[PDB]
Amino acid sequence: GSHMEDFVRQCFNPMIVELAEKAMKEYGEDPKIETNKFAAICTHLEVCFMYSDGGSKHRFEIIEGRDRIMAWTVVNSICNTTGVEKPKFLPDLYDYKENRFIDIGVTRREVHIYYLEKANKIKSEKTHIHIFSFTGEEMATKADYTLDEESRARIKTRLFTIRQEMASRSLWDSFRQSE
Ligand SMILES: O=C(NCCOc1ccccc1)c1nc([C@@H]2CCCN2C(=O)CCc2ccccc2Cl)[nH]c(=O)c1O
Ligand SMILES: [Mn+2]
Ligand SMILES: [Mn+2]
Repeated sequence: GSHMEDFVRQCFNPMIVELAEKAMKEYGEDPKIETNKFAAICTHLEVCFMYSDGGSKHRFEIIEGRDRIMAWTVVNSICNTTGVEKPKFLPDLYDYKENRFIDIGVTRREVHIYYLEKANKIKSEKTHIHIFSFTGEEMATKADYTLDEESRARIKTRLFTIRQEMASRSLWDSFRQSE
């Protein structure tokens, strides 16, 4: 019964918490034990949702937060109708405006490092990458940040708020060192 599990539950909204614990279940991890990862997935989820709200009405298709079969199902439907490369790994969103998949990263480390690590792993030329940090830095593929500045700023604000809430509860160091 960790302080972190209770913090997560009153910091993120119940829909986010539900989706996160389900995602961990499907991959056989326990939110009760792997608490830092629990917080990370909720954070990643909330960022993806704020991101998808950033655009026009139906600009983004949300792939993160689905179960794996349905997520892949939507990917092939997008691919088989837009003639776009089928990625090796599940992206987080699809941008109908820019006709590309997006994987969103959230890191406690330096954004350059995390970006470099992600590009190698995804091993998809076409997948756009957009990294946010808890300190307010962002790095996006080809310097193309997709959204306007204000949508990205509220994401960065929320991320820094989470960091303060954690640190005020002494969970930040453990969370920072866990990545
Ligand atoms: O979609 C992603 N992974 C597919 C699902 O993998 C799970 C694996 C275990 C449980 C539940 C799910 C994804 N993974 C990652 C990173 C590096 C690769 C593995 N990883 C993580 O396990 C970190 C925690 C995480 C899990 C899921 C979603 C977001 C995060 Cl942060 N970073 C993304 O930005 C991203 O989108
Ligand atoms: Mn994802
Ligand atoms: Mn992601």
